[PDB]
Amino acid sequence: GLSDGEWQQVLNVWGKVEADIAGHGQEVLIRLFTGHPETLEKFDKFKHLKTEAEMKASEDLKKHGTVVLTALGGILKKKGHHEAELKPLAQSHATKHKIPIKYLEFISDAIIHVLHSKHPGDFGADAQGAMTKALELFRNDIAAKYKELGF
Ligand SMILES: O=N[O-]
Repeated sequence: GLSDGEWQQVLNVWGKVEADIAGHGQEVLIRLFTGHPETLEKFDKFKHLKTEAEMKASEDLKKHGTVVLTALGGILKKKGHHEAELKPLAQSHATKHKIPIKYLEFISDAIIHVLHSKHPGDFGADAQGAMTKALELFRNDIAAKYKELGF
């Protein structure tokens, strides 16, 4: 889906995330939950987080942030050749977690937002184009498996 140039940008940007995977993960999930509270309802382990202060204080939210972004980082490093890596996540998110694809669009928007917020002026126009394309590629492939499943 992406040029070599663009994957190079993606993985350069991802270097920022890897310097603090838990901090980026936490902010991504906070941005997701605060912006779209219905998403929090999908996590019976975060459902108790009534306030953003409680979210910020939750070490388990940070932990999940690390899981989510580690899984994404793994995927991104495959530069689109990610069928094996994406399959179980499509299946778990459609069949077990019941996550509509729209919420994957929300978390993609949250990643772009967090990158800007944590790295203002350091996440260039090209970098945003490339990262956006990578996230859409990820979403588009998840969506194909959701359609296979009828979800
Ligand atoms: O936070 N997505 O598992």
